[PDB]
Amino acid sequence: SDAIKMFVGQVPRTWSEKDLRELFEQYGAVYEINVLRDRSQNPPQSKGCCFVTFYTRKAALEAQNALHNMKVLPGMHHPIQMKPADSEKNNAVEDRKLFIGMISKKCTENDIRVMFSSFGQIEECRILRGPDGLSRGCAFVTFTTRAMAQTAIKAMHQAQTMEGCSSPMVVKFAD
RNA sequence: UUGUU
Repeated sequence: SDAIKMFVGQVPRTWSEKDLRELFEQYGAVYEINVLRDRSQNPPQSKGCCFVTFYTRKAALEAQNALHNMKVLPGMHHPIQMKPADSEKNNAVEDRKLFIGMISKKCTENDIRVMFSSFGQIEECRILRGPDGLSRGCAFVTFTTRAMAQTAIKAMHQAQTMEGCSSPMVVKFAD
């Protein structure tokens, strides 16, 4: 597939980029390797992990299947751990999710879904509830794209006041 | 009691 950067743990601290390139190129064409380093004192030192960027997702997956939880590198007591790098995380849910405040305590997950469905696809919707299942009068709504979240905000923030609520509905990005 | 993942 398209290019992807993988995070790899349980790499010997003594290994350099050259050693890693050789390992990974068995599975696919590597774009570039970056050993994570600690420069807190002299000399800089490997943190025992690296980033490897493959040209294709297919290559990354094949390396993962071959290595992750499978191959134990020299001196290690645990096998390679391999997963997409944090830098590759894209639609963080955190930046797609709305806090909805000042909703009626009678409001159901379905009610909220229905109120906010016109603005996009809702991947998740949860009413916050206390111990006795009583609504805390708020919800989280996750859209699939933050863009749909921003649109719901503009349209729905303080647009109405619901039953029993002291102020209009609150619609904003969640903490 | 405006209650946040």
